Amino acid sequence: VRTIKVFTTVDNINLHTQVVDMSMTYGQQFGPTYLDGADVTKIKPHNSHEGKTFYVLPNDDTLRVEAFEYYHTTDPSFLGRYMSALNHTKKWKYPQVNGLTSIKWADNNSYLATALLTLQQIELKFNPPALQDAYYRARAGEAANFCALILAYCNKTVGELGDVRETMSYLFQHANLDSCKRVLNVVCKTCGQQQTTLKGVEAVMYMGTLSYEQFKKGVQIPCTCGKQATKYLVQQESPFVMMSAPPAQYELKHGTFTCASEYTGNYQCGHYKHITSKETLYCIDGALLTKSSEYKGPITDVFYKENSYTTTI
Ligand SMILES: [Cl-]
Ligand SMILES: [Zn+2]
Repeated sequence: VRTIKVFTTVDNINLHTQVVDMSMTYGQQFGPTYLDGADVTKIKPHNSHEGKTFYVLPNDDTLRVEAFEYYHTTDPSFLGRYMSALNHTKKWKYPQVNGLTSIKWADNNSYLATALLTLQQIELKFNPPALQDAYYRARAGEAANFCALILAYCNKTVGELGDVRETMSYLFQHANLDSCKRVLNVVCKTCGQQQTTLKGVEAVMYMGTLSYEQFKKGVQIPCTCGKQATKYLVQQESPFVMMSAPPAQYELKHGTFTCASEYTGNYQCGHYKHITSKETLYCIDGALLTKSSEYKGPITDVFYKENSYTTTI
């Protein structure tokens, strides 16, 4: 009977001393077992494993609490999905493009590249320590844990088509957006005026128009009575807003916005590019960089900087 000492963990901070029998698999001893994303469930302990840290599933009460405190989930499959993703994302390249961490194209990750690029241009603090820790490493160029977490939080596998608006929506649920406030006003000529106050995630996202200006002036929407009503922004308190719409030809003017997502293709299949406004317009497509004075393209998402807005109307 040969034994080695290893450490189990769910958070890669708190370690649990285990003595493993080298005659049985990790699976027979701990259940599903991963070594930096690699599934070692059906492998037997090698000598070179002595003193290494394995991720295991939260199989007792201490690990359930460690896992919850670090990731803010009790989804039974979360760590499996994280590990499975990490195994791929640690193989991706993360070049610095114009001082932002991007991702070299692989495994249909264009929506993640534009998400990662967007997150480095907006004021956002994550609540789950997993996201805080991984984001800090992502800003510095080691984005593999962050990208695998986005996949695990969003319940996406590597290779699956993602939507940038849906992805941002999940990440925003795990961000401190409690100070964010939006007041809308809906004028129908029959039904009269109706104010609505939105907080948190619903205060920074809108689907229907790409234009922050048009949202301030009013957009037409159908009222329950059947008339077109005008919905306009009365008050905005957020460090950013995100305007989203189905992809349409739209002209981005330098200095009028922070960054945007371009989508070419259809519902089922397509590609994202990222446009950022700096000294001029840069298009980032994974590792690729071009610039222009003006940009026209099928835009789906535009991010604007904000502090406080109050309507004059
Ligand atoms: Cl742990
Ligand atoms: Zn009405």
